[PDB]
Amino acid sequence: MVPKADLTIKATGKQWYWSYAYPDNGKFEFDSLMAQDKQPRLLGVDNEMVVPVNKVIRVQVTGADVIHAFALPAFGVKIDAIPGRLNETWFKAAKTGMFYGQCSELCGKDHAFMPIAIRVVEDKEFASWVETAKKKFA
Ligand SMILES: [Cu+2]
Ligand SMILES: [Cu+2]
Repeated sequence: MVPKADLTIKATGKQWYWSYAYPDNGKFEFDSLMAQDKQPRLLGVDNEMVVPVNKVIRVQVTGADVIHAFALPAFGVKIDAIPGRLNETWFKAAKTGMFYGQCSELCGKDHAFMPIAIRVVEDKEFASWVETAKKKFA
C-alpha cells in the first residue's frame, strides 16, 4: 500500500534519461540528463529531482518508449517504468542530502547512463527551488 502522500512527482523513463513532473507544485516538468562534468561518476545530472525532507513523496513511474525501471537503493525502491502503465511507489527521506539510483531494466545503448539523482532539502529551500523551477521550466 502507498501511504498518504505529502506530494507527488511523476518520473518518466526515456531512452536514456528521466523526466520529472510536479503535479502538486504548478505542473512543471523537466528532463534530468546525465552530466558527469559532475560527481559522482555515472550518477550526476544537470537537473536533479528536488524534494523536501521528512515528507511522504509519492513517485508515479512510467516509461515513454521502452520499459525502464526506477531503482533508488537508499530507500528500498525498485519499480517498473512501463509505457502505457502508471505504477506508484513512495519514499520518505529522513535527512537532507543527495541520493542516487539507476535504471534497473536493460533498455538499450545508454541503459547504464540514465541515473536518478534526488536532492533532499528543507521546506524553505524546496519552496524557493519550486519558484525558480516554475520559471526555468516554463
Ligand atoms: Cu532505462
Ligand atoms: Cu535501462
